[PDB]
Amino acid sequence: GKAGDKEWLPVTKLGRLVKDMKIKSLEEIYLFSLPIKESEIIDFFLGAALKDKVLKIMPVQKQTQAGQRTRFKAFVAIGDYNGHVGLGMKCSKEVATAIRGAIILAKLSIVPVRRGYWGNKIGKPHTVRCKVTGRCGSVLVRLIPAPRGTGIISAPVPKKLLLMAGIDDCYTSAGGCTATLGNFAKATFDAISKTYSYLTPDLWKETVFTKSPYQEFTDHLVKTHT
RNA sequence: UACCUGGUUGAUCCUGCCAGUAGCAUAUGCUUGUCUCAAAGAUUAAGCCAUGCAUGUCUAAGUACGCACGGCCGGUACAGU
Repeated sequence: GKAGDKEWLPVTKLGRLVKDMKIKSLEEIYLFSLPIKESEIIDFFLGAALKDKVLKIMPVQKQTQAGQRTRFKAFVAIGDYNGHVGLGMKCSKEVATAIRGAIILAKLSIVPVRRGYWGNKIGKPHTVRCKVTGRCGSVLVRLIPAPRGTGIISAPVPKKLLLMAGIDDCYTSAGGCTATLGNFAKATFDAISKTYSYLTPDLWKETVFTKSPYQEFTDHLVKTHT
């Protein structure tokens, strides 16, 4: 060879524990609900199963005395089929740059989904935990559980997101405008997010509590480290 | 298969209709090699009709002098068909 690599040097505390390798799953991060700020952290644990699916590339434009001025705004989905999905929108003066700007922003906003069973257990979840909703500006979706082998029955736009989530079988119902897909996709994304925030009788058992990764590994975060 | 997509603006988010989509049954266009199943003058004029046909029927057992046939030998109630 004659060419090295050097990629990523964290300037963030959370980034430093991952690069020095003390955190070894996303599940640690999420349990303390820490901010994520660097898009390499997510792409280190994953990035070996993340795909992108560019939904729309939509023009928008404002008005000035010299005429039109046009910016391109594109939406880009991201997700592995193991239950982590995310979504981002971004705009720029040119097309390709806006797409690549959206793939970064989408990595940042990745969240987990909680899957469950129709009513009888047989191992390996296949549907949504419970009947949930999510609204974004008078578009809404109502993800309703479904038995095995019925597939995802939805419009083409949410059929992307739910498929990327790894949710196998679902029924949906929409209300209001859905031709303004920027709302429609965010409303789907809203619905899948709420799954872990829905309290179920399962979760009534008490959580132990444990000290933060920041707390326990603080001796490695002070030597010269950020 | 518990589903949507295009269109009011310089641009955005709504309200709302229009158009797109699929099945079903009537008509119609164009095209048609083999097999099984088969709906068919209802929609309008319960308007009008040539011609042909669509309800007849006898057992040992209601009535046989058909001069019909037959008999064989006829008639005494009197054969058989």
